[PDB]
Amino acid sequence: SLPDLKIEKLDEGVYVHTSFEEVNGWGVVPKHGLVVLVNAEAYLIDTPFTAKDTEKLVTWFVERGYKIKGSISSHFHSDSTGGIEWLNSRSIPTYASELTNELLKKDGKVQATNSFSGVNYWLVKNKIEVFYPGPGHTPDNVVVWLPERKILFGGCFIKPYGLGNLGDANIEAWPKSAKLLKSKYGKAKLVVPSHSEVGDASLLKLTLEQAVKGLNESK
Ligand SMILES: Nc1nc(C(=O)O)c(CCc2ccccc2)s1
Ligand SMILES: [Zn+2]
Ligand SMILES: [Zn+2]
Repeated sequence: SLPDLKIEKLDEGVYVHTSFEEVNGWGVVPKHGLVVLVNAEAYLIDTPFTAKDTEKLVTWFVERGYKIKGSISSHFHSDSTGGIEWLNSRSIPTYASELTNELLKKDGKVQATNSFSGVNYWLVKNKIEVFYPGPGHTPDNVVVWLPERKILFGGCFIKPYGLGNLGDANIEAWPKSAKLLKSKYGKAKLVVPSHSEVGDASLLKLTLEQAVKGLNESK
């Protein structure tokens, strides 16, 4: 029924994986994550929704010679974490913030095997950075920065045309978090949202506008 998992080169050593779900009320929702190649190793930036799509994604790269060295989930929702259970089962290291794992635990979900905390975290020193801007889409949302190509993966926090599911959002904090993200990452060449097309740094401004507007609307 749905379109198939898509894998497409974004930049040198950077691929976008897109998986799909049909959500009641929203229609067909694409979900973007990244695969980042460092030498002969691959790192997943968010998992697809399902174990099946995660297995497809991993084997696409294995079959091309890359070893999967780990995955990082940008927040606790299943469009970022759905694949952790399968990855653990393959002894592929999974990473999430401490806050994300606590939210998984509390949601009754399997957690990543490695956790980190703090505002900045190197998944791979000088190549794959994780940054916590503050709460917005969810309390735990982090973003991932790739310094060489200046690519920002913004996950479900980057929401340039509407905020999406607010079930777990903190709309009071989201404009401060987004303003912080915009100042820190305005030099990004590419910004990759979870659910909308890749754009440039202006997606950070659009997200701040959507956050402010959403705060104002709620009064
Ligand atoms: N897996 C899903 N995540 C979200 C989310 O908000 O992150 C969904 C809501 C659909 C939507 C996505 C983007 C903009 C507007 C609406 S569905
Ligand atoms: Zn989410
Ligand atoms: Zn989402």
